[PDB]
Amino acid sequence: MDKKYSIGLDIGTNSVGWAVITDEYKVPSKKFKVLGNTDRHSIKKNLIGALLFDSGETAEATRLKRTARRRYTRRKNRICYLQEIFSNEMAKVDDSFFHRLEESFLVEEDKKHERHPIFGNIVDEVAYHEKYPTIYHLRKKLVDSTDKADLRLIYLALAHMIKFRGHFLIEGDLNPDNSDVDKLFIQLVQTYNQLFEENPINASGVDAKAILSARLSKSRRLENLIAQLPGEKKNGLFGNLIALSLGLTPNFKSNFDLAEDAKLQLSKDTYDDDLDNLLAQIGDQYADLFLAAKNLSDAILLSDILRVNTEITKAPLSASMIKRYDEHHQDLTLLKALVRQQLPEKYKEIFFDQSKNGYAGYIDGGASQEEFYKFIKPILEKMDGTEELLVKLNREDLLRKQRTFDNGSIPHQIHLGELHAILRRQEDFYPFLKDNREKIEKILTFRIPYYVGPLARGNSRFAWMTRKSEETITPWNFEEVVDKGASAQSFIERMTNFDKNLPNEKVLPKHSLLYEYFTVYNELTKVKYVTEGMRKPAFLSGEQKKAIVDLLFKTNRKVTVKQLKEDYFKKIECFDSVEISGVEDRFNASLGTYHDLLKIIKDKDFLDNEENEDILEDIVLTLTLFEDREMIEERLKTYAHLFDDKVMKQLKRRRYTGWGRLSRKLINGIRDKQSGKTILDFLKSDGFANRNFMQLIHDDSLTFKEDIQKAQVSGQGDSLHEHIANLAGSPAIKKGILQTVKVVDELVKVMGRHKPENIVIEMRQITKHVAQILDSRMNTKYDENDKLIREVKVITLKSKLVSDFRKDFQFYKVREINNYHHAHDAYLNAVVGTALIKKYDKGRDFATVRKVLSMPQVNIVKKTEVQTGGFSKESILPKRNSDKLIARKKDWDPKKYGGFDSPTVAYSVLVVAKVEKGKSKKLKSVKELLGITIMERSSFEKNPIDFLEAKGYKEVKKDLIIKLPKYSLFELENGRKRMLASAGELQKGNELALPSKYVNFLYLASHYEKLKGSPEDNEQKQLFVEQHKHYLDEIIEQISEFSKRVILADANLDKVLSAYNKHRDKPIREQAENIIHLFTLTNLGAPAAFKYFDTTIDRKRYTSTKEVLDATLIHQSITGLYETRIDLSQLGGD
DNA sequence: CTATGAGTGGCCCC
DNA sequence: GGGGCCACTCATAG
RNA sequence: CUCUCCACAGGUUUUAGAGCUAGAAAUAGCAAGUUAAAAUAAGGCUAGUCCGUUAUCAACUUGAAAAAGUGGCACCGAGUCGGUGCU
Repeated sequence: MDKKYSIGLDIGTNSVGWAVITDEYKVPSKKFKVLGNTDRHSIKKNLIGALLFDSGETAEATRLKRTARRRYTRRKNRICYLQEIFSNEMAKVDDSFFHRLEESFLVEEDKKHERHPIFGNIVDEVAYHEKYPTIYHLRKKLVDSTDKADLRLIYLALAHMIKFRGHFLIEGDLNPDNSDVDKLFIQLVQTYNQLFEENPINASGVDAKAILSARLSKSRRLENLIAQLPGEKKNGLFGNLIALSLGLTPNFKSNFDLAEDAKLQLSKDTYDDDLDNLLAQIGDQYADLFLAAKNLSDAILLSDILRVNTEITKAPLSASMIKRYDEHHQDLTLLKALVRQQLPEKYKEIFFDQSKNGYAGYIDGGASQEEFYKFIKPILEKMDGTEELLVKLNREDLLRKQRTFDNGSIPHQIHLGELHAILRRQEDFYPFLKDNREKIEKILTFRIPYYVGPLARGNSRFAWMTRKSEETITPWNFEEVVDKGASAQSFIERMTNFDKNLPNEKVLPKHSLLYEYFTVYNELTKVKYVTEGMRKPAFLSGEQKKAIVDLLFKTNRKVTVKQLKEDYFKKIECFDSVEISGVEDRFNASLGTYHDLLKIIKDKDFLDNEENEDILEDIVLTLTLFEDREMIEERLKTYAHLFDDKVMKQLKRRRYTGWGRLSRKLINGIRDKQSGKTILDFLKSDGFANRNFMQLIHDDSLTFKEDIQKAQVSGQGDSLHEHIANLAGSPAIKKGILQTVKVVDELVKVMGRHKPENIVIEMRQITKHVAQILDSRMNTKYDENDKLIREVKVITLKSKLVSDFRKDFQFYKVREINNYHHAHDAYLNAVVGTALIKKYDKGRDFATVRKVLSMPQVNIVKKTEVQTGGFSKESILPKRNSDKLIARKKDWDPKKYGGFDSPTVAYSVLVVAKVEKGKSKKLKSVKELLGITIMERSSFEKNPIDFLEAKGYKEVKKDLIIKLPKYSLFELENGRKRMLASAGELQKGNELALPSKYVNFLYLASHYEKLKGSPEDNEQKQLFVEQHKHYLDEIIEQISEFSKRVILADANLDKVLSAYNKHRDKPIREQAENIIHLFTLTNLGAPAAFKYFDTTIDRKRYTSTKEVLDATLIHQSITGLYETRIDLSQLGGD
């Protein structure tokens, strides 16, 4: 008989539960054949289990690393270009100079030339370092001196500028006009006034440059600037913005009434993510305010760095850094004198001990500036004459280096100016500098446009550039080889996000005019008004909505309910008293783009004319797509006949960011067949119905739902490769879905290839997508009428049903005991789903469920994965006399140069061969696990025998090489199991099966004061907990027995037992909350540390893999029902 | 008598 | 989080 | 929610920046310290101002791979599954 059955599933991010049940909710048990060379021919297993795997990773880290690699390659290429230019003239001076520069890294033994790179003789090196203690002294010398200079020094300065050319955020020629502190402060005030028109700040008469750039501490400058603004507080939003500009860490919680703390700091690398999180909670209308704050911060940092402005010169940065060097020298001398005079004992700890956070650790060690200031602050306060030193420490200017993290704000125009000054002064003596000045300036300033991408000949999957010819792309002929227009067109066709509602179309910009109209009309659709004499609230009519928009939304950036009441209902419709529902204080929608374009173009008729909609949409799209001003001008050049020069100039400067959620074809592209109206047309006026956006797409009376269903293409989703990205979700859930489909395939295989009646899936639109994926792969029958035959029905259930089922019928869930709960959730999902389907014998069902939940044999499978990723840790360690350091190059011996350490093992291979041991070089047969690291994987797979022979293994048996990826399972005596974490470490592999009564007791005792139910039920549960306190002893006894049997952690187990007796009088709730922590000792996976009351139990690591070389290797399928057991003790025998 | 492997504790991770 | 590595002490064993 | 591009500032590593005096040496005292070069996943051939950390992967047979194929059923029970019966 064909047993009708269903497959229940519980898809997660790290686990994929699965279970097979019959019509009676019983999980069948079948006897499975076991292959391999062991005596166990057959094993009986229950058809229930769970699959565990590592979480999926997103491509963010790989993308960052790839971008970094490209940056490094292109910087190397710039230096190569400069050396190519200088190559001809350098040979006449010192031909080996470029070789000596390249070989500076090597030790004296590996150097082919003289060890001094610049001049090659020690006298000239000493003279150079005495005359130019830093590179900035040389830079100032070249900028200022008219005398003929040495060509090597010119190359050094030019290469130092080109290699560290600074940021590109400031756009266009010039710089001092954009760098005004006053200008950006005025812009910030204007932005704040625009966002907070009700509370304008009068910034007139405020000398922002004098206050913000003065030599005071950050808090003092903040307070001084606030004091000049009447009515303002240092705790206000503007005060917090100024503090953020000055480099402090203000809290925005009070200014936005947020639940959690909102602290931002521009110096932190995570500023972008925190700002995105803050904007997602406060709204994206404040992005311009934070951009203005960042710009003001950059201006402040530049004014702090380029202190020297009075003296007439053309290299301000060089003079500023020389000034910092002089200040550091003076303060160091003063500090040495004072410390020697007053604290002779601490002189060594400050100036000699590199392990401390003193000056010695600040310079020769790894101490940063913050740690150095922390270490030096208390010492100065204990000494006399340190007033000025304390002031500088409060200013963060004491003993300050030149190459610090502050230099991230210096524009590339300053470096370009210094480069131009050098090239102008020194070209009189060296003709090739004069002939190549433009080339060097281009090499410094040329930046590959972000819309051209990698410059590949097709052999890169990331490239979209189109080539006019086949010449090599250099900074000087980029424009002649690359077609910038075609590249931009390809970049638009590739980048733009596809709409989710209509997959083929492209979403509109978030600031698009049509999008703003759509939002305004959607919000106005559900507005109700109540006037005197009206029995029920009424919706706004189409003419009413149009009048409201024209009178308020086209005149005010933000419109509130009170404004509507006093401006439209009263002034226009003569309603003295009106009540409005659906909007509390203000409308979220706003015609911000409309107001900006009215400010720029200054033609309201042009904006309100529907004939001009396409032009405005294209202008907004062009502004949102691109950032380079050349493209912005080029694309807008088609509209030059419609606007004057000033309007076009103002349009060129306006920029937009972000994309919306809906496409133009969805809103105003598709039309209802019966009426011809779009979604926007119905939003403007729908008569008495007044349907909103969601209603329009779901109303069966309109063709919108049919068109959405037709345009959207039901695809394979996951389980078809290169088509998974078509689905929408995190990569981890995609991995879970793929594993789920594989599990379903193997389960159908096991049960005699009869497809299940039902497939209950549990994890919303992603669940539905999974549903049609499994439906498509399940049903393969087409009738003559083309209707699908529903042999398999996929049902999706909410987790709340299962939660109520657990809490109501005492099938309590405790996560910490073991990983059995995944399979149990899957089984309960299946039971509930089948019950509801049968709707559309309580005692027997309850007994069956309780019996199934108490089964100790559950097929937990840990998915074996061949590790990939970084070769080793990214820290470069100092040289050591150790053989575990990895060379960074082929010819860089780690004993001399240091290098990477801690490589990651891809997989281990069992090696049966003979190795020479001892000084006698005697051949001895050995059998061990050898770890094949990720770096060596390709070489191993290319020729395993040669790779093993290179490691000293001789007489290698090729047939006995066994591939053992991570989490390979070995079975040892008394059922003890260990999973291979790496070639030199193991993991726990056994699962504790507590009886259900202990699980219920622990669940009730842990939530003793947190039960959610009727008071009588809570009293009953408390009484039950108090009655069965002796279960604590039984739980401890079972933990001890299981540990002694399979864990073998005698020391830690004794510690736990001793601590248990110590706190036996503790409250029962605390005892349960602490015992639940004890199961970290027995949980599957890597050992972990845990706290039992006040006692911390350190983790027990299994650092020996010799014990598994004589155990039973188990190859488990994805479900674990099919397995092949290999007894390694029979391999390698004599 | 000294060279070799075996476990335990602690530090470390752009 | 969890695997790698080093220093110290212990067992081994020619 | 996901994917992609262009740049910046650091940081680490080795070398260069002549250490002096008293002392046979161990060592003690003193002087100095702020910068630069090179590398930043080993490398690869398709030789590009390209690619190299995402995704996928139990065992056996066919293959280069994609990919395909390989493992009887019913009942009574449960400490990681056991027993009984038919084929």
